[PDB]
This record gives sequence, C-alpha cells and structure tokens, in this order.
Amino acid sequence: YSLFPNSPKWTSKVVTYRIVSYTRDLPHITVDRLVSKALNMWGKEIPLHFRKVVWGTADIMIGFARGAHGDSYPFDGPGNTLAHAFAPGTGLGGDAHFDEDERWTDGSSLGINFLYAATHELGHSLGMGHSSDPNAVMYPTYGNGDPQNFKLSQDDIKGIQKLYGKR
Ligand SMILES: CC(C)C[C@H](CS(C)(=N)=N)C(=O)N[C@H]1Cc2cn(c3ccccc23)CCCCCCNC1=O
Ligand SMILES: [Ca+2]
Ligand SMILES: [Ca+2]
Ligand SMILES: [Zn+2]
Ligand SMILES: [Zn+2]
Repeated sequence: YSLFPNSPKWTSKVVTYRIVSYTRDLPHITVDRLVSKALNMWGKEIPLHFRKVVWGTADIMIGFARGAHGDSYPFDGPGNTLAHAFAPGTGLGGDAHFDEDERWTDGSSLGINFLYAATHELGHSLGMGHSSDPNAVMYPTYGNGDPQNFKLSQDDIKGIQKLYGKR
C-alpha cells in the first residue's frame, strides 16, 4: 500500500458525506446503499464513523458528472478514467466523482460495478494511495479479480489501519 504525501487523513471522529448527484443507470436507493456499503468496508477496520447529510457541505461530497465539471479534471467519455477522488482536506479534498459516461451497474449487468469503484474511490477519500498488489482494491486498474465477489485485501487493511489505527 502507499498513503498520500504528508499522509493527510480525517482527524474528526465522524466524517460526513453527501451524495450531490445521481447516475441515470441505477436507482437512487441503490447508489445510497452501495456508498454506505463501500464506506463500511473501510470503517469496519478503523475508528472513524460516517454520517450522510442531504444538504450543505459534507466532508465527502459524492457526485456523477460527464466531461468538464468545475474541478479542472474533466472526465473523458466512456472508458479510460472511470472516476477520481481527492485526498482528505477542506473543499474538494476528500470528494469523489464518478464518470457518468460510464455504464454503472450493481453487478447484475454488463458495465462498471459501482460498489467496487466506490470502495476504491472512497479509499482515496480516506487517504489511501495506489497499491502495487494486483489483488488489492487500491490497485490502479479495474478488472483483475472479480468485481462481484471481493473484499479488502490484507494490503488495503494494513494501509487504512496504519493511517487511522485499528478498531
Ligand atoms: C480502479 C478503478 C475503480 C478506478 C480508477 C479511478 S482512479 C483515477 N481514482 N485511480 C480508474 O479509472 N482506473 C482506470 C485506469 C485506466 C486503465 N486503462 C486506461 C487507459 C487510459 C486511461 C486510464 C486507464 C486501460 C483500460 C481502460 C479501460 C477502463 C478501465 N479504467 C481503469 O481501470
Ligand atoms: Ca470535501
Ligand atoms: Ca471515462
Ligand atoms: Zn472531478
Ligand atoms: Zn485510484
């Protein structure tokens, strides 16, 4: 595993998040469930707790967008970059954006598995960098293992716990 330079991390006991926009590919209820699932995958290993808010600012702002969307990291259409997240910090820090030009799926269809993509992106939102281990969720490319049957690897757990300590 690798953390970000200067290992930024959330210092609060609870970190909020808010889904600002949704994808046309899934029901809104599924995205909400999958984001909670993804945050819990990491939360289970550490002292943090998460709370969803539906208005204003949240530490982790989540949204779907196609093309240019304000932050100077335009999406590129179907394929290639699927999504991108930023290291913990104020403003854009900690946010996670998903390329709406992708065909998002809960796993029952062809497309990009949103639970897997959200686990990777929220890993970045928490301060995780990329792993060299092809089996890790934090590996840079999609598809090595099985998007429909996966869990954090020992490498991902070692990294998140180094950053925030064990629960
Ligand atoms: C790990 C994921 C959940 C999310 C990451 C998000 S990121 C930014 N936060 N590390 C991602 O988008 N990875 C790209 C990386 C990537 C793979 N290729 C690319 C060709 C061009 C540009 C990027 C890529 C070659 C094949 C392209 C096919 C599309 C699959 N794309 C990827 O796997
Ligand atoms: Ca933020
Ligand atoms: Ca894309
Ligand atoms: Zn963005
Ligand atoms: Zn990544």
